[PDB]
Amino acid sequence: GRIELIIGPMFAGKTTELMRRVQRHKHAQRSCYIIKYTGDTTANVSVSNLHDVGDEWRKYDVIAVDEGQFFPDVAAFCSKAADSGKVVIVSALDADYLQEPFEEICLLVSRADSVVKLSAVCMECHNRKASFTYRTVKSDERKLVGGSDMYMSVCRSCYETKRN
Amino acid sequence: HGRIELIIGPMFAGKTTELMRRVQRHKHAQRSCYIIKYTLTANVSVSNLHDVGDEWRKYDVIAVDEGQFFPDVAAFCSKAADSGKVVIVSALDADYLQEPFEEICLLVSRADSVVKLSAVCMECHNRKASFTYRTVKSDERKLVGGSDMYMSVCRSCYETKRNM
Amino acid sequence: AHGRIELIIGPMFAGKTTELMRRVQRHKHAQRSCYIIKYTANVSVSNLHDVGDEWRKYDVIAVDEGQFFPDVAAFCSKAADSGKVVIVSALDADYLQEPFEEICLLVSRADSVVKLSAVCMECHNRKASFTYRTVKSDERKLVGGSDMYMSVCRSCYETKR
Amino acid sequence: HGRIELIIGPMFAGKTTELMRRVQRHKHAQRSCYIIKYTALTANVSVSNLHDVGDEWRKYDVIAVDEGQFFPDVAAFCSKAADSGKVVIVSALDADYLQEPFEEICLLVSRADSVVKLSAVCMECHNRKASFTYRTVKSDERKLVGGSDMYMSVCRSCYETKRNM
Ligand SMILES: CC1CN([C@H]2C[C@H](O)[C@@H](COP(=O)(O)O)O2)C(=O)NC1=O
Ligand SMILES: CC1CN([C@H]2C[C@H](O)[C@@H](COP(=O)(O)O)O2)C(=O)NC1=O
Ligand SMILES: CC1CN([C@H]2C[C@H](O)[C@@H](COP(=O)(O)O)O2)C(=O)NC1=O
Ligand SMILES: CC1CN([C@H]2C[C@H](O)[C@@H](COP(=O)(O)O)O2)C(=O)NC1=O
Ligand SMILES: [Zn+2]
Ligand SMILES: [Zn+2]
Ligand SMILES: [Zn+2]
Ligand SMILES: [Zn+2]
Repeated sequence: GRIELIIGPMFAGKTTELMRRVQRHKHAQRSCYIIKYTGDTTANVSVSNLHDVGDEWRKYDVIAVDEGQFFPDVAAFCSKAADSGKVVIVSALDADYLQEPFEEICLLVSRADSVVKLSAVCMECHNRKASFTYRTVKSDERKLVGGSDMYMSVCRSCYETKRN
Repeated sequence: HGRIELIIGPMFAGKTTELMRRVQRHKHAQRSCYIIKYTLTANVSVSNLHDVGDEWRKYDVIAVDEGQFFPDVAAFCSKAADSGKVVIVSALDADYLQEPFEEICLLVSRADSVVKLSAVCMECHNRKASFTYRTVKSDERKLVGGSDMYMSVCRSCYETKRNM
Repeated sequence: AHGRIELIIGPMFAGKTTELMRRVQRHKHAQRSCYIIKYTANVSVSNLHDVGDEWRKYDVIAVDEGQFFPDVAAFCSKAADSGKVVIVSALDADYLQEPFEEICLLVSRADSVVKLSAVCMECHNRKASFTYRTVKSDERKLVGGSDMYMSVCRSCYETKR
Repeated sequence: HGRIELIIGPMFAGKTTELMRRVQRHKHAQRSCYIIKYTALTANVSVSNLHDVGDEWRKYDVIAVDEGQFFPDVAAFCSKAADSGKVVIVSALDADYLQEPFEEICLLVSRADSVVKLSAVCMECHNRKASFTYRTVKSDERKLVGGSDMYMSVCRSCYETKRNM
């Protein structure tokens, strides 16, 4: 596509997939510009929103955005870039720890040529595919950067049990 | 082992065909399927999913066609999947203005599986199409019809056909 | 991911033919011409040589039940080299879990390969990637449906052996 | 609940990346993974054929085989492992530089629960998906280990044009 979107819960390998795709384009001598979030820990810039990238991205064939849920203007950015002929690849969570959608990523679903939702493996039961991220630490902050020390991926029934 | 599977994409992408392909697979394994449309294999047409009542509980698989028309689809699918049903939904992710059907987006975040199909561009005939363009003048977001009122188009065709 | 040769495989009752048709319908809707070949536009033949050159007038060529045609790889390659979108639905494996060599060859020549699954008709609980023959017969080709075959998961296939 | 998953496609399609993506998923769920290359615990081994791995693989939940086309006995190995309840994941070329199949990988297709054929991007025209590997050095050895110094991935028409010479 022109906008390709990779979603799924944490630990599903979304970033790995993003990089797999970028690497394919790099082997064909296509120029890739990789955008990461400031906060999150193959890169080009780290920013807190996509406005701050300015116009540098126009010099490249492929634009990759990692952790798309953190950028509040991601839909507009991707559309602008794709209209300028760029292949835009975005990796992002579709859902927060409360199973509520990141509205901006949803909007991207509707504008995307390609949408792939990856799965993880349930870290609780170890037996099923996992489509949900459960927060293991008490915090009401929606944006809380961290890894397996603060989150685990779970299947539907594990998510319910743990919520109780 | 309930689950939610979601099939999205623009019109003429064969979403309904895919829904039926999946249902047929379960039917061959003697699993009971209940098919809901917007007005054992059981069939019913309703205007909202509340109106289906509890009949669906007697079945292994629940299929919902044209999910964008049901305003309570997310809740329904979650209830059914929590009761152990395999729930399969076919739906438009985007309206004719490229805006998301908010309820289907919510379903993306709750789904075990998400597949976004493409159509073929009906304007240029040369590219994959991820968008639906309305060919008749009307501002009603809900307007039931086929190729007499809509065509599927690629990204650039959608832009050019919008400007004229 | 589509292409010039697209291949759809999997066991019986996986909906391969349905998927083939889904893809054909997409093209038809974009006013592309489609020629549909079945085993003994539309035509039924016993091998693809017998179709002659009629296929050249069409944008898309669809072959259903590809495992039955002994020359399918060559046909698909000729057609795809002539600019056709070639879509083939076929069993990858026979009832003894042995490959249909001509397909497995196509795999290597295909732009796109999708292996569909069925639902296990024995345990009713798991995805099925194998076809088990339920009637006694040693003919590798034996045309029929759920009266002669069922699709099964790996462990059911073993146990039923 | 053993299974065989097969990842195929031409060179530079990210097959090995995908293999590792899948392994990493299992690792995060504390499943043990044993990774076999050609010559929660993750074990690694390099061998020239799969007989040489012996029985160590039985201690693990997931078995991953990279570069499957190099192992002449891969089908039998995967089937044995999957029958013992292992999740077996294989990354391999389906086709050689002459577009001929690796027969053993084809056999695996027929035994696999899952088959995914990845594509690369055409390194010649830069404009299309690539499903074929073209060898850029003169050699008749079917096995010739190397990277972009000896191979490029190409689309169908580029493969044809390049072959004409
Ligand atoms: C589930 C999460 C995750 N996160 C964070 C944790 C990680 O830093 C990041 C997920 O990275 P990933 O897309 O899995 O490579 O987002 C939230 O801020 N809110 C949530 O509700
Ligand atoms: C693009 C559309 C389509 N529709 C309607 C027309 C069709 O009856 C139906 C699409 O059927 P489908 O989901 O493609 O099997 O949705 C809308 O109401 N609003 C839109 O914006
Ligand atoms: C499993 C089979 C099935 N068949 C036949 C039975 C059906 O006529 C056909 C099924 O193809 P389909 O799955 O519909 O595309 O193939 C064989 O000839 N040999 C086998 O080993
Ligand atoms: C196309 C090839 C490639 N090769 C080699 C080059 C690499 O070492 C390896 C492929 O790596 P890959 O499966 O992409 O991780 O196989 C052959 O020996 N013969 C062929 O015909
Ligand atoms: Zn679980
Ligand atoms: Zn177009
Ligand atoms: Zn079974
Ligand atoms: Zn090319």
